[PDB]
Amino acid sequence: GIDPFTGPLEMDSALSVVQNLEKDLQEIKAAARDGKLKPLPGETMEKCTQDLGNSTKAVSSAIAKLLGEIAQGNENYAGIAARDVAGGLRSLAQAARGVAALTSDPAVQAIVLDTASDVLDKASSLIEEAKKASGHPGDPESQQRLAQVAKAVTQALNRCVSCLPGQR
Repeated sequence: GIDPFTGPLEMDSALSVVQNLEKDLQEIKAAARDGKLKPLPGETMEKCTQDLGNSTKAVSSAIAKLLGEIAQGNENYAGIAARDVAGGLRSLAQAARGVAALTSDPAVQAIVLDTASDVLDKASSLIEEAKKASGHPGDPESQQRLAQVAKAVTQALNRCVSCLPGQR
């Protein structure tokens, strides 16, 4: 017993963060549906959508760090990058939910949150796969699937910024 696998536990911890992120927006989904949200127009939609785009590019850079090399047993960057994605996903979700709160149209509100939720959804399995890959001294299949799910996160991000209300 007594396993010293306490090195790359950052990924599992990051998974928890993302799983808290989905449940964060879970409350927000119901809230937006009800008509709660945070409709404070202090942050203008231009800024929220701008931040959303930056958040997108941020975590897109973060996933590239996860898809870089392989974590064999213990690795620090693997954990740091797992923290970096989590931060980007928070920023993503926070900007998206702001957009929904600023708009009064009961359609785009759900769409902006849904896409953000789809991001973290795929990002979850991104971390899940990475968790498994960290226990593999260079696994072929794990990295193949990891790359696929990484891009799925990117697609969701790109879809979120696309579904933003800009119909003028």
